[PDB]
Amino acid sequence: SLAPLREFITGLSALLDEQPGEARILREGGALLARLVARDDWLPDAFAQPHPEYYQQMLLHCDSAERFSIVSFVWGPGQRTPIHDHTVWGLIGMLRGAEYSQPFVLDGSGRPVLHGEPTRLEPGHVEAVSPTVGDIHRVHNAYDDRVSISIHVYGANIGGVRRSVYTEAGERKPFISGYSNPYLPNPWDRSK
Ligand SMILES: [Fe+3]
Repeated sequence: SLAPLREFITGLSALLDEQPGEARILREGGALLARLVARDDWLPDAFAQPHPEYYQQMLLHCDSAERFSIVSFVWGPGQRTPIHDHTVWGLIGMLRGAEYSQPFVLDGSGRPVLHGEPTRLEPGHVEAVSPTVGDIHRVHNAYDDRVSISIHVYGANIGGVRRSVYTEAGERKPFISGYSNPYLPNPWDRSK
């Protein structure tokens, strides 16, 4: 039941064991994640509950060597992120509902400016971020009336990464996201 999550963890671990370049991580990791979010039959309800004020970032798994971490992002109705970056590679897989992602780039003085049209991420689909491919964005729930969920995989313990968020007026601030959950799931019991 949690087996798809275990299979993703061990599949991604095997991929990263090969010391791949980022481009291959995003592509072949992207396919691994799309397989995980293709069927919505594994995420326990406890990791899908929204918070009335804040979007939830629930850690599902962190790699011992901190090569990656997996998070359930639970969007309450109409919720959105600030503009922010990541500083490491990231893959976002849509599980439930949908989200819009808007790219930003920094201008001459380091302020974020709109870059292009936003994209809509649908269930089963995956999108990448990184310093290389485009790292700064704002994401929001495509729905103002229901919960959406995406599964995020980052090339570090994301809850510990020192990165940047932008204020509403467009100033840069240091940012460490942390996690909402004291408890992680247990996908490791192979006794049954
Ligand atoms: Fe992000």
